[PDB]
Amino acid sequence: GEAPADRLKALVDAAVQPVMKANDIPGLAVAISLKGEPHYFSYGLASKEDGRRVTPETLFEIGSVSKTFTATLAGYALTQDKMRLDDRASQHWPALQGSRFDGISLLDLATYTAGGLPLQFPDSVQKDQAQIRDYYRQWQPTYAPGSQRLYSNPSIGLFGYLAARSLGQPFERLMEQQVFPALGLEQTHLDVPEAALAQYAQGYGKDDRPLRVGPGPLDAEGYGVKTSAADLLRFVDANLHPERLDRPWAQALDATHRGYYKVGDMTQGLGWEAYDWPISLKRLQAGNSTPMALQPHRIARLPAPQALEGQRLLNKTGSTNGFGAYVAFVPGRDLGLVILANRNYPNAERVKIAYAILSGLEQ
Ligand SMILES: *[B]([O])([O])C1=[C][C]=[C][C]=[C]1
Ligand SMILES: [Cl-]
Repeated sequence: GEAPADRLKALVDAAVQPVMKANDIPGLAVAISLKGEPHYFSYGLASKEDGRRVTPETLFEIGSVSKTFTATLAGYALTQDKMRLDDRASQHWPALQGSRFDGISLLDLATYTAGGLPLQFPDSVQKDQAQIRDYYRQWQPTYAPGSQRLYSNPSIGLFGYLAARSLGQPFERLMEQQVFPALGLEQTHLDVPEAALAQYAQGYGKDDRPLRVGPGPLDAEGYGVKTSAADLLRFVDANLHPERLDRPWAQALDATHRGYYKVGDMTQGLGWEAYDWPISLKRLQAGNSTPMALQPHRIARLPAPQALEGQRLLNKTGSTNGFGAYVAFVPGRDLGLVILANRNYPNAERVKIAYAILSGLEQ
């Protein structure tokens, strides 16, 4: 019958439409993986000025969802024995020898516990190798490495940069030429080709100022991916079924499904952040709140890394000045969701859409 497809469209429309109106989101793409099948729902405008509609092939900036791609490259380096999580950061970049990175692990960098690396590089650090080098050489922890989580682009950015160094190649080249092809992603870019530019949505900020992300230090590692809802769902499906990939890449994905500590209801992996499932909407919002993102939190370290599988929801938010993304999946239910928008609208609202959909797929 037409009942199941009708029900799914009604569910997704009911979740998305009010949130788009309430947050003045010009365009939004949803992709859902359910029972081994993909479903796409596209809303609104990729560009208001030229009237181009969003489709499942529209490219959006995913911001910090890129950190899960970075984590996957690191997982490849780890499981190929090029680095270990307990390595000191300065073991992988001679410029860092003699700095405080002699006493900071790769795990600390990956999971934001290096001791207070800030949310963003300061504005004094441009996209320039020497400036980035000098920034890390001079940086000193505010508190002991391993003790407090402070969500940070320079932290996990350095993790990605060092993973690339451990592999002997630039980060951007490894992602383009090795990671994206291994994952079957042909509509996923760090640097959008001219031939794909017509698919790149406009981002919108205050007064509908147009915002596509400009260059910044460790942008590729931290926030550089532009992808479609369909390709990002392919990446979620790879995460749901790592065993379907060639074994080196299966292991790389599995490395991103291991939790190291808890803060509140959240268990922190490499890139992915996990919750028990079911959990209340308010708690999932709180785990993705502004205080969680902006304030230091003492961690509760696990005695052994925990498998992020089964009755859990793995997620990641991502933002740029013009865009707001959210991805979530439930390993033990073979359920995946991507929500890509061309306004940076609050995480609470992204989670509201997702929760309504995921809860309605449960019921
Ligand atoms: B991410 O979208 O959460 C992000 C964090 C810091 C700097 C850039 C991106
Ligand atoms: Cl930054």
